[PDB]
Amino acid sequence: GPSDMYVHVGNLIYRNLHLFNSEMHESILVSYSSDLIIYRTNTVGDDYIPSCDCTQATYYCKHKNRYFPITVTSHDWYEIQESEYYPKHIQYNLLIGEGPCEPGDCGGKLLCKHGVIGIVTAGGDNHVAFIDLRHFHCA
Ligand SMILES: [Zn+2]
Repeated sequence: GPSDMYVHVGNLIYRNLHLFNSEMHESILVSYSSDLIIYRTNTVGDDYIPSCDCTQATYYCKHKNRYFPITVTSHDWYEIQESEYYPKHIQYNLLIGEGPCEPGDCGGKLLCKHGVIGIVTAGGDNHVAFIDLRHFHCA
């Protein structure tokens, strides 16, 4: 659903590594540099990760409990200021754009007209960053 804070495609669940990492040894894929973890699940999800290059997007902002349109820009990597879960660091495979973000917002879905392309991973001042999931799926 629109409010689910993760992506569920077939039997794969995509989530923020910093909010998983507990059963990390049971996961199927981990990208430490991208705050991403993927694992097998027993139910089938209906999300779909496309392989487009869209920048016209929309995302779920948990603390506002609503969706916001957003224009995102790709970044192979980018500096990310310290937080409550990650200290100052460079993160990779990002999508950034302007919009609200507060602690607890990670996992929120970012979608383009084709499907889900990311999940919230970080928030700065007036900007929000997402993991570009298109980079972890075969076309
Ligand atoms: Zn698209």
